[PDB]
Amino acid sequence: MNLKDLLAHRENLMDSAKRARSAITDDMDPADAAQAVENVKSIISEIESTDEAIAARRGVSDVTQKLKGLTI
Repeated sequence: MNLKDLLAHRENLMDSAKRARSAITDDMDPADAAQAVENVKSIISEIESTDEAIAARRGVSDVTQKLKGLTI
């Protein structure tokens, strides 16, 4: 995917991590609550990793454009 897609993707992950943690109300069963927390930690792990993809994409064109400008 391209940058615009990566940003939408990141925001979807953040959105779904939030619907997921909202669902963990303290009237839920301990077993389910523990599983649900496991699922949120996993989605957040993917958010972090997408953040890196975004940083890499932004950085690479920042860098290329600067290399170019330092040539000679």
